[PDB]
Amino acid sequence: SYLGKVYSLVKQENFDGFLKSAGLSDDKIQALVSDKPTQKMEANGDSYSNTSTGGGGAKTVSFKSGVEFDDVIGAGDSVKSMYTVDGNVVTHVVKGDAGVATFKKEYNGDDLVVTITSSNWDGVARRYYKA
Ligand SMILES: CCCCCCCCCCCCCCCC(=O)O
Repeated sequence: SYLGKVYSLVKQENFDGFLKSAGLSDDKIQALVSDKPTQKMEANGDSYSNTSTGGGGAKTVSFKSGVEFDDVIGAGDSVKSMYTVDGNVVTHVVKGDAGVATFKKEYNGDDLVVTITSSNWDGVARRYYKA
């Protein structure tokens, strides 16, 4: 049901904490926390496409479930990303110089909840989006 819908950020918790654990610069942290991103996912048979707007601009990237690839996320951070698509749960594992982070995306109707964990901190961050 989530395919083709645009989800917009409505609220977030502990996101600043998570970014600190990532060792990002203060200006990047400020820009990310102030962003009001949107995201739309599409299925293309063999691959999926994710279109995002906000900080770091507008982009559409394609990927296959289970395959790692070189990527750039956030405000220009270089990482190795790997997404696993399993029904209504999309898990994005990212490996960067700072460590590893997991972004668990759960879709339920018009709501999308993203739970984020990091290898450098014990807190849990949440991003709530609505279509
Ligand atoms: C320990 C982290 C290593 C990788 C570095 C990650 C840098 C963080 C910037 C990522 C923001 C991505 C937005 C979260 C995803 C979502 O909201 O759906």
